[PDB]
Amino acid sequence: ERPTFYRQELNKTIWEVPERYQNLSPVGSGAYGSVCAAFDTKTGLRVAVKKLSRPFQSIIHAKRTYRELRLLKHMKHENVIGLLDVFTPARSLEEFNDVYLVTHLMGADLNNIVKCQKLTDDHVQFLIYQILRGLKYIHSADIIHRDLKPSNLAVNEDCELKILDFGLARHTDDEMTGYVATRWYRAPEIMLNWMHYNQTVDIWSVGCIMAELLTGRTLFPGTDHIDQLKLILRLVGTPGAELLKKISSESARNYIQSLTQMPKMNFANVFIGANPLAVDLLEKMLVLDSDKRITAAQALAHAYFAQYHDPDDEPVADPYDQSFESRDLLIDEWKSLTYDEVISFVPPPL
Ligand SMILES: NC1=Nc2nc3cc4c(cc3n2[C@H](c2ccc(OCc3cn5ccccc5n3)cc2)N1)OCCCO4
Repeated sequence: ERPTFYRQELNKTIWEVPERYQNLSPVGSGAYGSVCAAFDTKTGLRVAVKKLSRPFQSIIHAKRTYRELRLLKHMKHENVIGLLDVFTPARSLEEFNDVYLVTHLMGADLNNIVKCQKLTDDHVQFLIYQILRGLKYIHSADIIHRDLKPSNLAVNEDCELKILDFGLARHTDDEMTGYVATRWYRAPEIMLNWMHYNQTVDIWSVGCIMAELLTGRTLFPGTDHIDQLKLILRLVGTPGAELLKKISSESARNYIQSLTQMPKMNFANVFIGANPLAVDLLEKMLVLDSDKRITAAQALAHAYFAQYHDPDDEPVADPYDQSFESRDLLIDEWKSLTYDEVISFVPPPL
């Protein structure tokens, strides 16, 4: 049965939400959509309510809306943000124009932790363990996050962590230009479009985050793409012929080869005083050749996580059908697919 909806002005736009959601207060707004904090009186949870902005204004927009809803509906894991609710005030497909997504209200992120606490090695172990636990789940569904960084990691007062805001394909070229955290955690093969990338790109980001938790400093704070590449190759060494072969862009290959060769540095002398097991794990995630990087499942079994690792409590995901990504549809067809997914949604148990 349809709940009763009520209306409110809020940001600059009209919000129409079921009565269960009370005390809406705006917290953020962008080109993707406006967000309000609220109290869900039916569950007792503080929630984030996101109203999508122009969900169906083009084919690209309509597909992205469908992609986001499919992803959030699938994610059911302690270390990944899931979907609490999705609703529309429309009573039929013909009047369907607005989409609202409801998720747990997340407070602090990994940024609000790195520059305040010195973080003990035990805290680093637990935080990275949870990222990898969530990543094992995400990767088992052939989902790549693509945009892992500290601002996409929520951490509550108990150092419990959740992965947020997947890389649904946006970050304009201008947002990735210059001295910006939007680029500091990206694998070089994605940064420079070397090749068709795999889910190992996320492991590179985890290595950058780990390092920053250990030192309190950005690992590769490049002032631009090329400066950042130089910082990376100084640490891990310039590529050998075997990795060069795998770079498809003849122009990217030629450029790499213009650089003076450099050996891999001693990580024990970079991460001074760190746990030798942390150094070993960093050496295995920050490998230039993504074919040779450690996977999430392999990293969970590394001795660095011995006090948390439990092979019977690191679950994998149900199969996730992404055939729609190869599909070409019209706006109204993406819209009807999205509507179907709204009306079939079943809430999680509390
Ligand atoms: N206009 C437009 N629409 C899209 N919809 C998408 C949907 C996808 C997807 C990509 C999608 N794009 C692309 C798009 C997405 C991300 C981008 O950043 C990384 C990037 C690409 N560079 C190309 C040259 C130089 C630098 C450089 N840096 C650049 C373009 N462009 O890949 C998987 C995520 C979900 O599926």
